[PDB]
Amino acid sequence: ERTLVILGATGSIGTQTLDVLKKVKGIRLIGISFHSNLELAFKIVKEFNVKNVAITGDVEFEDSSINVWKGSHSIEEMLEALKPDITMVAVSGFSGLRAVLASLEHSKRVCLANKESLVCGGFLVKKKLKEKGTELIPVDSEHSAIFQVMEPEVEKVVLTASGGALRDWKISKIDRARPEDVLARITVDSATMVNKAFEVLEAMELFELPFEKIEVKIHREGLVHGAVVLPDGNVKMVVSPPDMRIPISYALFYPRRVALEPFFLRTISLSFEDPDPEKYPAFFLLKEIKDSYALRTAFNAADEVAVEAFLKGRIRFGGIHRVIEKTLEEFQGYPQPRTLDDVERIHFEAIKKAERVTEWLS
Amino acid sequence: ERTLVILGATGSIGTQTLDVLKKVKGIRLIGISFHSNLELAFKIVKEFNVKNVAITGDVEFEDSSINVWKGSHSIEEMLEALKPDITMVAVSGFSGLRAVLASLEHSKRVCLANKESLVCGGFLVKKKLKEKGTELIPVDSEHSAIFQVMEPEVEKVVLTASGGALRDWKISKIDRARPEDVLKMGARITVDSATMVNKAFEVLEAMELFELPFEKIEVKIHREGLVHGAVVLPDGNVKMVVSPPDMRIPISYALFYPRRVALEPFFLRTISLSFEDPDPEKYPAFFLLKEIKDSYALRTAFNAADEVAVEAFLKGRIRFGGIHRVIEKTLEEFQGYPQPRTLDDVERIHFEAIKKAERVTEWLSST
Ligand SMILES: NC(=O)C1=CN([C@@H]2O[C@H](COP(=O)(O)OP(=O)(O)OC[C@H]3O[C@@H](n4cnc5c(N)ncnc54)[C@H](OP(=O)(O)O)[C@@H]3O)[C@@H](O)[C@H]2O)C=CC1
Ligand SMILES: NC(=O)C1=CN([C@@H]2O[C@H](COP(=O)(O)OP(=O)(O)OC[C@H]3O[C@@H](n4cnc5c(N)ncnc54)[C@H](OP(=O)(O)O)[C@@H]3O)[C@@H](O)[C@H]2O)C=CC1
Ligand SMILES: [Mg+2]
Ligand SMILES: [Mg+2]
Repeated sequence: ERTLVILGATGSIGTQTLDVLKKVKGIRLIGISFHSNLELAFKIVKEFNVKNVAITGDVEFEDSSINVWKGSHSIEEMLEALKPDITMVAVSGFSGLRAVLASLEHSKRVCLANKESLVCGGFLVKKKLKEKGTELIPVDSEHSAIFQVMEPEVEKVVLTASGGALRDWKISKIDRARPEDVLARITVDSATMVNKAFEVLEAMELFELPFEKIEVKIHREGLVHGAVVLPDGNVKMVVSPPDMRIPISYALFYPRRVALEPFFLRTISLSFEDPDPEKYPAFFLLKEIKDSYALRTAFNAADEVAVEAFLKGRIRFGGIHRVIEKTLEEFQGYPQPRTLDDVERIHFEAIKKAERVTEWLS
Repeated sequence: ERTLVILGATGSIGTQTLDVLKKVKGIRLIGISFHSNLELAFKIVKEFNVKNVAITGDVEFEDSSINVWKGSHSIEEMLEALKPDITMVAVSGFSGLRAVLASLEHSKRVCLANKESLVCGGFLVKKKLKEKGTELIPVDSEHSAIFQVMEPEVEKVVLTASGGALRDWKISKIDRARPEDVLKMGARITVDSATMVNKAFEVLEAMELFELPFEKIEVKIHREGLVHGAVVLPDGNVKMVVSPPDMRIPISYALFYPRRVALEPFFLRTISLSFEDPDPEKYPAFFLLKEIKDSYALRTAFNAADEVAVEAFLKGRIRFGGIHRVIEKTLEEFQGYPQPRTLDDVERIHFEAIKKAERVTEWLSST
């Protein structure tokens, strides 16, 4: 009954969304976008009988049987043509900002699983949300949890974090870590807690929260996905298994609850500790960058470069936060971006500077 | 500004409500009821400058400075005169059923802190509710918690229980326990927590308040007493409400809803949360729920038998294990009773059950 477009269908969230569609009825998939993974894309288009494809990268997809949009405006033009009830925005990276803006324009509901859009261009997304009235539901497990318990008056919003792959390591050994010791961008971002820094900025945008009302706790066990501390002593917490199909399903079928597998209650350990500034320096850059979309966009651009460089073996793990920090210095005093073009300009300039810094660090 | 009547103002919930009104602005207390505690009633009247009082016991209240109602209809009379924005119904015992019904007739919101009204006459309350459209918000901390996270497609509604004073006791030792074992909240509530009859009442109240089938309710013993309620969703999500064990929290919530009052925020630390199924051998009276849930006759007799048995325990007439036996045997005498249809039908069952439970209690007391 409800029509769906999945942007970034070939990624993790994209394929987990497909899995949900196999498990629950009522949504018809009518289009996808994907970047370069044609082998998986072909498999999707075959299994789901998808007649509309937007290609965002540099590959071919002939098929006279299906409509194929191609180029820098493929997502936007596909969406205009299809006017889906629901768009799952699961594109990775900075291209997520235009993907989200276009989905808000042409869709009745947007399921948001791209972080860059809010980190770099949250003001643009909020402006478009207000103009269009489109429903927006976060897919991120922590924002999904908060969405389910949020109210207008809160003391604090608590986001939880694993602490990443090196949460147990000594401060002294972390600097030297290799991909082998860490392992995927998301995986590296969890280890530096840059992913958690993105989530704080996203929560500020989604829930109109001041920076001061957000708390991050390392939560070893992975059960509590968010909590809301209220003025009266009450705390509303959300617990679930750590499976992204849960918040995917919630954003897709809201206000209905999909029957998956209930989390029946048993005795549990719930630990909450403050992140160590000496272990997670890039995370603690939040206070420096929060008020500036120029700084936030530069923060994201430098992290993209540094993670890629870390993965390629050009720098050690300790080099990530240093690339970010050094790149941010070069954007101090930048005026607040006002348009999409301003944001895209900062982004590309930040990528250039971060690469220069990465070269120095080796 | 909102006007408030507190029915049962001299009791535990009553005084905790008064404490909230001292800490928080926006609600004016214009009327109280009390049963017999004149000392406390007069000092409430003096400290809150209350001009309106209903007496429900056979007591004298000398005052020309203020309006005083007396006799069997004093609550209904005062409420009809005052028409408060909010009535807190904190009367103890069976007379809460009449009180809640009169409160729904003359208030815009009822804050419900009386269990007998829903246990015994929930069908009567639900009918009056849809007639008037009055708001009813539960004050009980478990129901308050569930109220905060409830949604139509819950898989399970989870109520938590301390397990009460004898929770760590061997089953053989439980039968012979004495008041001193249970009492070292209030006396009745403490016993009911020990037998888990208080939880049986809360399950029945949850079914009424939230329109849940009995099969959708689970009760877990929760040693830490941090989680006050949870809902399990069909998708894997579970929404839990945590707070300090302070009744002022849910009292404030019900009075001020949709506003949250600033009290003391609970900040998160490392916690263990335990959830265990109650042992039917340890809490026999709690597991009578499946037998009584569909009958307001059996639920009224359940409540009445409990009232008699708890008092008899506290008076030293029977040991702790005699409480569930008084309840079980009294219920046996009401097997097959027809479903009550009116307030009057309910009150008749209550009276019969009290008298029948008294006889059983004698029997068990004589051994
Ligand atoms: N993974 C998770 O558990 C979570 C992810 N998110 C957010 O979701 C977003 C995507 O996550 P994830 O699914 O893991 O990422 P993946 O890399 O696993 O997949 C993302 C998709 O985006 C496509 N893509 C890549 N580059 C571009 C581009 N330049 N333009 C348009 N599309 C492109 C990829 O295509 P292809 O494979 O063909 O090259 C793929 O289809 C991120 O912002 C992430 O932070 C949020 C919460 C949880
Ligand atoms: N206490 C708690 O923590 C909780 C209590 N509840 C429920 O709230 C209700 C009352 O609670 P609680 O305040 O603790 O009880 P209390 O015994 O502390 O107070 C009961 C109040 O009702 C009055 N009263 C006594 N008998 C009668 C009667 N026959 N007719 C009219 N009024 C009478 C009493 O007046 P007086 O003092 O003059 O005799 C007193 O003001 C009960 O249903 C209880 O289960 C629910 C959740 C939590
Ligand atoms: Mg997350
Ligand atoms: Mg309770």
